[PDB]
Amino acid sequence: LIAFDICGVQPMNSPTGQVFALRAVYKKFPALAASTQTTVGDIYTHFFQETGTVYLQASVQVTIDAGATDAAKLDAEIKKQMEAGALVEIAEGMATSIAELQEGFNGSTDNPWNEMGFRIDKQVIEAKSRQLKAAYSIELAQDLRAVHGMDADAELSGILATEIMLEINREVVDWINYSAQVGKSGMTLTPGSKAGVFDFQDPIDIRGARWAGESFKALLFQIDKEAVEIARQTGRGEGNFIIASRNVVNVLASVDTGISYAAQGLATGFSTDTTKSVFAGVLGGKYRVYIDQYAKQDYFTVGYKGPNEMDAGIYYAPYVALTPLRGSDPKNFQPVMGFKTRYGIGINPFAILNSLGKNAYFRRVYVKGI
Amino acid sequence: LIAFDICGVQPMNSPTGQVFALRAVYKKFPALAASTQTTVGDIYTHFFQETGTVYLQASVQVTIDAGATDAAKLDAEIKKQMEAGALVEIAEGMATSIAELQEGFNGSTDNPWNEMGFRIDKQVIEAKSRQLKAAYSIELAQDLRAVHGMDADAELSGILATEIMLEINREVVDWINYSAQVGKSGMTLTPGSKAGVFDFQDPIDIRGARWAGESFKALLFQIDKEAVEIARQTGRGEGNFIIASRNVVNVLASVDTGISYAAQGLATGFSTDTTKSVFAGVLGGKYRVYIDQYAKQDYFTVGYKGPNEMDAGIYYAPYVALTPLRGSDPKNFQPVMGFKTRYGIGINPFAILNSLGKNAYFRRVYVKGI
Amino acid sequence: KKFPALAASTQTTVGDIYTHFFQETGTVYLQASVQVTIDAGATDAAKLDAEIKKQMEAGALVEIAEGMATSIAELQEGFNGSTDNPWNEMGFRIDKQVIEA
Repeated sequence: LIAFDICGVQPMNSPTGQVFALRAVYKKFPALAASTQTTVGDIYTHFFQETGTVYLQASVQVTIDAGATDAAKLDAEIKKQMEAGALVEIAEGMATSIAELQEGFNGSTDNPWNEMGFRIDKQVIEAKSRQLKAAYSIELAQDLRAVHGMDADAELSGILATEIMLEINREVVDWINYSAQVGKSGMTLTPGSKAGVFDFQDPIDIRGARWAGESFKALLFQIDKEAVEIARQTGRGEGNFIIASRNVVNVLASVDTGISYAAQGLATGFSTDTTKSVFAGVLGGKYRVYIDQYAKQDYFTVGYKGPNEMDAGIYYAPYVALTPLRGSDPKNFQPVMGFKTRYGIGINPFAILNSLGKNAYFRRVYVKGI
Repeated sequence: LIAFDICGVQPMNSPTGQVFALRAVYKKFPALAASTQTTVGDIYTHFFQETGTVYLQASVQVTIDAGATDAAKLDAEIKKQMEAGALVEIAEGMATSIAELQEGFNGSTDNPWNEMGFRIDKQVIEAKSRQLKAAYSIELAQDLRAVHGMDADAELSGILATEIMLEINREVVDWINYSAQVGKSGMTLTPGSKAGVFDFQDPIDIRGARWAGESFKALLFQIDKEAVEIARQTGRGEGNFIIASRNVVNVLASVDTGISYAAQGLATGFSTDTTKSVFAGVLGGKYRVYIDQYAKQDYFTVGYKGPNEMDAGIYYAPYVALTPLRGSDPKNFQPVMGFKTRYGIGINPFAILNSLGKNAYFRRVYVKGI
Repeated sequence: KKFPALAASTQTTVGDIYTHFFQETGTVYLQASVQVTIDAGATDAAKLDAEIKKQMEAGALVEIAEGMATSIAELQEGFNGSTDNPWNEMGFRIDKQVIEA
């Protein structure tokens, strides 16, 4: 039990109630043109008639066809010079490099200090409750005691307590899958991809892989791609843990030999304790990985978690847990037991209106084809 | 954290300020023809109607069909002799052999007491300063202490120190990737490719590699090609390290075991320490590799670093570091923390503006297809 | 402080404050006590004034002037509470004079 290994806890000693989080704050190149005599290392921006522009670095001090007054002719000369390696391209890189040039030369004593670009802020949380009832009967309880000498209600209580703990852990996962951003999107797309869904039977998603062996590894590859996007947006780091369906976990477990575990002492001893509430292990040796036992379809979500409870992107503050209830239902006089909790949750706002599909600490991907 | 692993330092005792760098200095084989009997070990030139010319070494003293007055027939006889192993084709392996022959043969002591390929020189290093301001609210600090017993400002300081360290090493990398020459060019560019970019989905770049598995290895190969170009131009040997985006590093990490840590300690201990500040590992057992945590888009750079600080290709000479700031601003009476540094940087001359796209110690390539 | 104008057809809502400049005797700031539509056919300022006045007579609309400007200022400032840099001074200068005996 306990899903909080992957969220800030920041337990409250009162409801209502608050948590803290490490929220981050958040080029006029010469055009390449006919007759331009390039200079090695310099970058020119060329507009092709098709597909916009490119940024080209001269490796060769070459004049680009002075008679090419026809953009089409110029485009052809450029393509040839590019094929020849005379002109080469790193688009976003070059934009950065010229900015560095400009800023370096434009430096001035002034007062050019920069801020420690983190809002570092707080949110208010109500210790929202959850609860369950035993909904059991005397014929059962009477017989459990009469037949096995069983403590009857005590077991029903143990089941019920387990169930509420599992249900809250499920809720933690549901919130992650609520607030997580759509993965396999934007920066994490393969140009020929299906936008947000990983299909193990699809040559693009599996990157041409053969059999299950490589298709399974290809999923792990997409997972690393997602982990990076988390790092990029959060400014905190690569996703550190994964929540995924039984199908996905079993798939991932088939690779890297010793990443996910069965808690194999279990099978060895003939089901000594199934502990179906725990982390499988560490995926790739890098991601703490847990099974979403209630996965609705089939999926995985990659998330980040630092040692600092303010560095989770999601929080759970267990003010109250397992408070028992006792009574009966006069409609049939059947006995009543139950358990309630109070905790309060929240996320890094990044602006639950601002939570849905917006939380930079998590990327959610739909899985098909297993 | 520091990125000194790949820089010369020669720390300053005064600003402006200077460091030293190892500024570098900066054949008609007789034609094979119809009726000619070859001499074993000798080499002849032959231009085939298709393919063109190669140098052919005789293993057999064979007359090449005196009746082959038809170039097509002559090519055919030669082809047969090649199949026979009588004539074996090589291009530069032979061009050098003839140059060596000629140099030996017409050699004379003369007076070639030429200089080593060096000049050695020095640059003036301005201890450019950088300042980071915590810019935090007192209310936050009060609540962190009041709510969780947190040290607040002390912790904000830890963030601050970390951020300035990150900014400094980030800057070092930005200059590397400004002075680096664009790779996947010249000697390292296949004529049919994309000039400056390695696309993992492109059969030319991936050398026909099957799926992501082999495509990933194909990049590793391109890295060796870039490493060699560095050796060719610098004369100090091949690239020794890699600076690369999180996508590239994760890709490289998928092969050959020792490429990177998995940050397994983090996951193993339940989110203890992400340690995202040090070299990932060694690519192929050859290139010391580290993540550019601020990569703008996706790219990698291969670079050389000698044990002699003067052989780094880039210099960082810390003068002042992590000097703390304490103060406040009465207009809102907010407390102030911050840090100053002074260091100064430089690049092997290769003759800001004087380093852009010129530095042979590094080769930068844009990445697509991950 | 830029109260919404009261106008024909407007359904005023209780507690909300509207501004209305009458053809005669300047303006008022009216707080709805009753949710009500101000004669949608009153496109004639003369009619609109008559309707607003009628609603005022009805007790539907009640005026206070600076008292409401103060409340809306609080509304706005409260919602916009932040650090500009804003600290306010103790509202005193405290000074001295030289006097001969």
